[PDB]
Amino acid sequence: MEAAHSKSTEECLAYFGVSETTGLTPDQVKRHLEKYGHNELPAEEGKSLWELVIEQFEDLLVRILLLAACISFVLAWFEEGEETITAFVEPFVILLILIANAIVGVWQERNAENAIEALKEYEPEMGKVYRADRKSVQRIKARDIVPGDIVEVAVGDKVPADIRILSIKSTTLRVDQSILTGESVSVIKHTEPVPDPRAVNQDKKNMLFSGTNIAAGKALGIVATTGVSTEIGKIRDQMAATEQDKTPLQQKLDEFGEQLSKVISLICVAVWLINIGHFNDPVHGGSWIRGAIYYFKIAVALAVAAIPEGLPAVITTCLALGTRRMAKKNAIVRSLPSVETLGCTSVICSDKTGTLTTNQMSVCKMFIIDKVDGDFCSLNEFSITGSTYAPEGEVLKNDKPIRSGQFDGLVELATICALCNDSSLDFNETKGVYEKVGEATETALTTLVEKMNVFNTEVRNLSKVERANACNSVIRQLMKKEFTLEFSRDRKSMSVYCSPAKSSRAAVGNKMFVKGAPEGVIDRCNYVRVGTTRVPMTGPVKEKILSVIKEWGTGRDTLRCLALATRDTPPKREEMVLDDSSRFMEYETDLTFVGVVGMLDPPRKEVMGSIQLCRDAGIRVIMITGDNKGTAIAICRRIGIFGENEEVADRAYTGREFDDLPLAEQREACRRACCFARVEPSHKSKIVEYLQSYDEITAMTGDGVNDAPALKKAEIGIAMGSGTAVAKTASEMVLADDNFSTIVAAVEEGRAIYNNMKQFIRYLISSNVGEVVCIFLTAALGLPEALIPVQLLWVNLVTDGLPATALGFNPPDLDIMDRPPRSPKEPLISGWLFFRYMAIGGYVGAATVGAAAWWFMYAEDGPGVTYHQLTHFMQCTEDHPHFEGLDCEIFEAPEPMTMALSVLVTIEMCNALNSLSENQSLMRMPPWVNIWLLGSICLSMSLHFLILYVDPLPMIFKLKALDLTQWLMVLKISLPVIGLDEILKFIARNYLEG
Ligand SMILES: Nc1ncnc2c1ncn2[C@@H]1O[C@H](COP(=O)(O)OP(=O)(O)CP(=O)(O)O)[C@@H](O)[C@H]1O
Ligand code: ALF
Ligand SMILES: [K+]
Ligand SMILES: [Mg+2]
Repeated sequence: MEAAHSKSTEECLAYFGVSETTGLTPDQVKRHLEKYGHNELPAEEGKSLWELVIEQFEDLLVRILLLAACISFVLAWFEEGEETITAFVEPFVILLILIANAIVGVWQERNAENAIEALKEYEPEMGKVYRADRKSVQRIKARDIVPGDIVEVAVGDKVPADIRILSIKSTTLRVDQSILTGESVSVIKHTEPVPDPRAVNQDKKNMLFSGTNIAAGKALGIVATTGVSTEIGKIRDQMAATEQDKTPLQQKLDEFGEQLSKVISLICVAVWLINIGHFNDPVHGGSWIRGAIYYFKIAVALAVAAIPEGLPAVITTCLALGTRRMAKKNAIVRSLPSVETLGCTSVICSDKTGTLTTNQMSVCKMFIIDKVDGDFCSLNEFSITGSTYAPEGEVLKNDKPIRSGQFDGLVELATICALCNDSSLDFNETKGVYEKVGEATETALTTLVEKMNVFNTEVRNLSKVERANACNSVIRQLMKKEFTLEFSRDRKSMSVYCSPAKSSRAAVGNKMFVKGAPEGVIDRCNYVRVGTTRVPMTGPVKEKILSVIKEWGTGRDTLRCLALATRDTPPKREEMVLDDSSRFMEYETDLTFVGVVGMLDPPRKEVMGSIQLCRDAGIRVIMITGDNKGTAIAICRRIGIFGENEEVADRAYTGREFDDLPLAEQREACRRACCFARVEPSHKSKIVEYLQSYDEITAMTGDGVNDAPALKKAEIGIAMGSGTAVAKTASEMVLADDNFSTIVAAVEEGRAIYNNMKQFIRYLISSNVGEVVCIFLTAALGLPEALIPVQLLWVNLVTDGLPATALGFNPPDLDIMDRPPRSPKEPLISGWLFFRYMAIGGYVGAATVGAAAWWFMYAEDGPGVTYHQLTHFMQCTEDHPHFEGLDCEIFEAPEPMTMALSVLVTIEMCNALNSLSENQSLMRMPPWVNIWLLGSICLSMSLHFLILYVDPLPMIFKLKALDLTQWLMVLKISLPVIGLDEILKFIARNYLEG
């Protein structure tokens, strides 16, 4: 219940009315557990059902094609022709193709693993409370802890609830909140009020947050809030999102099924108009059932003529093709559609630490004293290469490589670094990589001493395992670490009391080695080491030292600095009280200053250039980090988001600063700003939202649990493979190899996928609004149905279905990444591109009804009926308007239908060559490009021939077309299609808008 880190220990103990040393009474626990319920996040239950599919039955590629499957199932129950056997295939292929596409929707969805469940792994099973019914501490179910009870935590513990700290039993309590701030560096807590009620977690140094863990120490607190009323609870709350995914491609293809569905219902009324003559002319009586059999035969034929049944499968294979192409860049795509959505992205938001940077604390600079006399102090300054905990990198003085052992200054530097140091480097043989044991900041020094190798030890021949701590080990064989004076908040340093290992001499080289806050340590330094020599700490020396420290702590190199000193004459081991850290500062006095070191969690090698390339492709990168504004900015300058001398005011905010802007100014601030620093998880998704509120496609890239809300908001969330599992779970792509330059590759991939999707979509629709043309002359002129649905499906699904996907193999438009992101308010079909495929679709429609009308009217071979009133075909019994009796029933012939269809296949093979481009003509551009499009055309017509000259088929379709007959003309009807789209192609490529 409590709403403050801003209250005092007392006011909080007060709020819930509880003794710090006795805890809660069973009475109170009863109440609280009643008022507040249990301490746990609910498990993303929002909505679900085996039923799922029950809702993927909305669009046209359902309802429209669902009638046509029942409307076509009733009609195929009254098929009292002589083909009662080949009857109800239509009902069953409409629904087998409907059950097919639908079941891919679900084996792709029954894959999701929830972030919320990934997130609840940060929930400790047990918690330790002090309650009233016992003197002893009580391990209880962490879910059975209520706001108010006294809680105890220690090293390794996961924090159970959100807790005000009451008492720190240790000399320092170090927490890891990378869960919330995305930095694993240990924050050092305290007890004092944090009075700002608008303080962010980074500020709330007296709180323990549920889900964080104790790096080190022991502490007593009072639970302040539990369950979903916690900071992690807020992360959980923005995970649950009933808001269904509306991908940028998918939506344009959902109101196209909406506008074509209105063309459907409304061209079934456009038939009621030319037909319906039977209320005025057909003498009131002519097989009355023939009306619902005709109106419904060509109703469920306009259904299937219009819809591209093949398209789902084609598309869902253009994606899978790219998904597997991305897989080979170690970009693991999780949601198929998202491979595209990356190309149209205009903004990329990015977590800093572990994403744009390696997240390996690196000492990149260090100095020692060089020369001192009078008013003059020169330093030796170095630089150290390496952005990783691996002992790979070299120490440079003036950009040229040196040996650190050539410098007595560095020998001591290194020593202090090895000994004043609780960390340790470990080579994980499984992951195949060096990892830290300990604080990142201390582990940085470990690695520095390895890299440095001041005793010039032979290390080349060493196993990686053994190379880990090699140089460190040398130094600690030299000096026995006697005991260690732990860091305290008072003195901002720590140190180590050390004895020599070798000397029987009666001369005690006994020594304390100190590191810490540079100001603090330099004050307690009376001397300054100059190699092997010791000289007094004058004021002009202290000034030179303190000056560079000011410089390295602030520039475009904004480093974490640390001073290193030794106490040459330490106290006597038995004069020192190691129980009371308040004493330790005084033992750490009379020091000889040794040198200084600067640290960075450095950028990944390839992040800078990826950023540069993103810029060229017209994409803007934004950093949104829970780390500090100075660090954030200096990384930005290094990866090129800012200029090395750019003045950044107004282009970088902290979470706090952002919050103080009026809501309007905030939304504008996301348009111009690039670092958002010291943010909370919810800042990241607020920002992604403002961005998207300008109808911009935004990606979020990161790796932390604090990244999750924004990984979700963003159109595309992209996780790093070394990141958290929840971040992986929340995103659609994981860069397995942490290669940040693969994101650029993924956008180029997205852009090419789109280009091709639209080129193969034009191809596929032209033969839909081109079969409907044919069903509307096969009906408006009372002609005999030139095509039946079973042929339509097969064609739309397969003959077209193949070269459709060979137009996914279409050569990637080069310079694809020299232009900007397409607009989302971009139309696919244009006022004139519609005029194109409507011009063509129109042609062929006639050309196939005009091959049903050349196996009669000019029927060179079989049953010809020249200029014959094919207004009727029921007329057969009464051969009076037309003589020719005993000829009856040639209208149901297989051959007139074989011609229409083979003309359709042949024209949808030349259309697949005009759709080998857009404006690019086959005149200038060789048709013989895609060896794959050729392969698909052969396979296409090689299957049409398996659909002619084979067993069981041709029976579901129609009788074989003979050479010298139904092919010469199937080919003579086809050719012109090229010329029609080659003149329409001139229209664009000689006098078009451009
Ligand atoms: N084990 C250790 N030995 C020596 N110095 C240490 C240390 N752990 C931390 N430091 C030093 O701690 C000094 C201050 O740490 P502290 O956590 O107390 O908070 P703070 O004063 O840095 C403010 P803030 O958290 O907002 O930046 C740092 O500059 C760091 O150099
Ligand atoms: F790694 Al972060 F904000 F969590 F940069
Ligand atoms: K997402
Ligand atoms: Mg991170």
